[PDB]
Amino acid sequence: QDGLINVRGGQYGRELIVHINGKDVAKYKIPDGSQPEHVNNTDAQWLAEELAKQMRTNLSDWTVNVGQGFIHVTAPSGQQIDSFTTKDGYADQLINPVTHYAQSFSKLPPNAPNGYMVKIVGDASKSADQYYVRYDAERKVWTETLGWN
Amino acid sequence: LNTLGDNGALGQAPYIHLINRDEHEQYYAVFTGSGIRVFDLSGNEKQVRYPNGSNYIKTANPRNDLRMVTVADYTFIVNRNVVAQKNTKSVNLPNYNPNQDGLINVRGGQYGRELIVHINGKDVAKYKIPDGSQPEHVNNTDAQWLAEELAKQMRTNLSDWTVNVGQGFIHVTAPSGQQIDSFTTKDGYADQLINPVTHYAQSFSKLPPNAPNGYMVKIVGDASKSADQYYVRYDAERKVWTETLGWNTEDQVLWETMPHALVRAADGNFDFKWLEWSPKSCGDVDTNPWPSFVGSSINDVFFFRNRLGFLSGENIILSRTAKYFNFYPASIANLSDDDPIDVAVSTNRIAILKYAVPFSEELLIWSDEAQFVLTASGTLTSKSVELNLTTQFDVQDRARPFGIGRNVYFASPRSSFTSIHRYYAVQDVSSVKNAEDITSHVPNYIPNGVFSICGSGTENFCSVLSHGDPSKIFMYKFLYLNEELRQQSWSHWDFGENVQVLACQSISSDMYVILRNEFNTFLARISFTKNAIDLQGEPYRAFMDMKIRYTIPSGTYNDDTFTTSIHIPTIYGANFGRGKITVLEPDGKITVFEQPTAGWNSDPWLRLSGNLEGRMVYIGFNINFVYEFSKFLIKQTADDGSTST
Amino acid sequence: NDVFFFRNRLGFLSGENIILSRTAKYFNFYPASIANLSDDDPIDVAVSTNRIAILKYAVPFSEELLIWSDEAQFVLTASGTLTSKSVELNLTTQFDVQDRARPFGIGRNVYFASPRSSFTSIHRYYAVQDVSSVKNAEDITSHVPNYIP
Repeated sequence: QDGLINVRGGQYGRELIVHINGKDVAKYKIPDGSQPEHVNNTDAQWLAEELAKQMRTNLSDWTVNVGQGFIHVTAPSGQQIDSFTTKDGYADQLINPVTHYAQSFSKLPPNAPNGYMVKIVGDASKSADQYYVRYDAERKVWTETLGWN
Repeated sequence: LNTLGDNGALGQAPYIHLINRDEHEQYYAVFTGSGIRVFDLSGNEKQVRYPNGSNYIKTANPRNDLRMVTVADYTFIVNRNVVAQKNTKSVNLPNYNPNQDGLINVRGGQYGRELIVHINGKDVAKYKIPDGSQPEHVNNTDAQWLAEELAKQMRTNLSDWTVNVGQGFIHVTAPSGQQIDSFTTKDGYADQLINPVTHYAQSFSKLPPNAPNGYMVKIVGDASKSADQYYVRYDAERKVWTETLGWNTEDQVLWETMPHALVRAADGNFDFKWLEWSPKSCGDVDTNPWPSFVGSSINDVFFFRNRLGFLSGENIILSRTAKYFNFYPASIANLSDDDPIDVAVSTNRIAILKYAVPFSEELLIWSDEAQFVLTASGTLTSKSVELNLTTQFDVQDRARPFGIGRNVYFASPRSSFTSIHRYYAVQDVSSVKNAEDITSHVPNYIPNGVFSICGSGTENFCSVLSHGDPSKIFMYKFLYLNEELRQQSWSHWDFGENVQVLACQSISSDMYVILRNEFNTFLARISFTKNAIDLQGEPYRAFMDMKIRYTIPSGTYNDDTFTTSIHIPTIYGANFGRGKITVLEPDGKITVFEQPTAGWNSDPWLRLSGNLEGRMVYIGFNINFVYEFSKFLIKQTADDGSTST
Repeated sequence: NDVFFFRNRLGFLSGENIILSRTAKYFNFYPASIANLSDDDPIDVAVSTNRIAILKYAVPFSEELLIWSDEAQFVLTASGTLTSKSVELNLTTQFDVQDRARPFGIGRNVYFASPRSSFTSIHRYYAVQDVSSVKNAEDITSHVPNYIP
């Protein structure tokens, strides 16, 4: 139903693309860097806002919220996210898609909406049992919690 | 109690097991060699359904080939003749070529670096990144632009191949006929820009960040931890790597070749089904081998340390902890104490394991010629499990050893007569067990063919059923005072010459017996009651066999002959062959009927003088009590209890 | 069927299972964490025999905890510290026990009833001298079998 889009920053000449449900809902080409003002367009928050407004126009009834270094995109009650990919051209350092599943605790998004629930799968390095973590916005920590449903 | 059917109702040599869950869940499951007939202890046939067929229970010798283990949750049925087989049809990725597919990670680019990909001896794509002089040269260093630029060159060079651009990677797929033989990429930046990704990775940290949905990678290992090679699969919609079963790997066994279960349904009837055995979920045939029972026959089913256990050949096959139907590890990457245990009994002689006997805070695995104690040093794991030969006593495999109190009774057949032994723990020694022949003074008493050993703890007896003399129930009466056998009484019970005893089990001093004469099969109960009559209104507890309470119906009395003739099959629902018949009236009048020369079946009538219509009577067969004294000779004892004549 | 205490845990007897709570937390029958395994985690294991064994009573006897069924007696131990892995249920004896009357311990002995068809036998459960770990039950009503209805 819900997903996150971390925005760690930008690099010159990199095309920021987010792909949802078979469509490229938002595409932004970062300026080449010739002009001095091009360093203003590499700011993560500016990129997050720029990608969000394109997503809002493409996804009419969806809910798109810009957080601290991330984009919170929520499908309406009827719909859901079926395909969720982001392309940045910088080996996922600029933007990466965040689902409700993470490989490990270190792979959790640095910032998330309050109460965001992530299932930790495991790195297949220790005898592992999958568990759940919830983000505390006012505490800025991830705490193990009961699973959903 | 009831008549179960005709003489052949339960087959020639049925295997009969008592299911005793609660006060209202008492049943016999009779395995006749062609099906299961279930009777409650009142004698009412329940229905046994076969959703998955009855081929598992079809055998010539149910006693030799079928074993029944009942616990609170399940009733397992194992056929000792059926060989467990693996499901060769169920293959994960049935025809998988690791060299068929490949990936090309594109993490970015750097100025002045020549991107080269080399496939099958040819440079299928070559791109020189611009030197960086022009401002737009930073557009040519984008990974997706680089991924697309190489892909179109790959498509032109590799005409029939499939080249797809993913998120930071290039997915190149060979056609069905072809495959990737040489797969190298050159970027000139220490593999930071592009690196080739095959279906093998050194470790988990070396997995590609993004892959197509379901991409399968085998993890070899960093040679830093004791490592077992495992497989991972990428979930595109979840963006995680999960351990999975290897490619070209068979995961399931044929459930029809595996032990079955008998389950009571809601309607009070029973269903004979297979069990849903969990398949292999990780590894391959090498890392996750088939259990030892595969290709062999399971001889026994048991439970130890919250695991399900099998006895197959010389091996003990324990399931995963708390998961009875799973005989495979949860993970191959990591070793868990919960992993299933598959070890063979380790002796210098042939030892096929037939029974698992829980005895004296230990689990004992019994073979024909040897007994083993299944122990573990510390917690029971695959490494910790130990099978130590404790004793070497011959044990008959038809009759499961029977435990009463501190003792386990088993049969050891000889050439002509069966020796019954008591398995016990020696008092002084910490870990020495012993078997004592309790039939040493009667070695030629119980004929060979012992198929049932039973008894009652409350009544302090052990009963042996042998097919050498089917008419007899051999009774071992014992008493224990201060760790001493104060009573050792061997005798037998007889119910008729043509009568055969198929099963007899005790439930708190009530002994429910299945008997079979030459016409019918019966259910009957022996109760060790002190001063209680058996049937309502009886003048006294009459000592008769096949004792029944009968109200004489109308029309039986014939005034032309002045006799009330009752019809024995009307009374019992069954015919009889021989034996004196006694009719007991409530006032105490007894009329005895001798056998007709042809038998009771030829003339199944009891002619009682006068009109007895509407009167309740008590019919039974006279019990022939025999006791022969030993010769009245002078008996002396020594300082000890040893006797002399 | 029964409530008992063992190694600072609350215990239940249900069917053929022993359900021990979390250590020092009697009303918690769930692990504190799924990400990590703790020795304090609750223990839920079944008695492992080839015969039906419904557990009715938990009898503390002779430096051990005895789990009593209608037809068998089990010694609840652990190899080392009592954890989920180390817990063992070992059949020590097979004596018929009435489930209406809880076994009564006096001194070194435990007394219990075993009903017969018409009169009840009372037995004394005790430890044998020579053997390290063999327990026994002796009928103290052997000379009066038809005395207690």
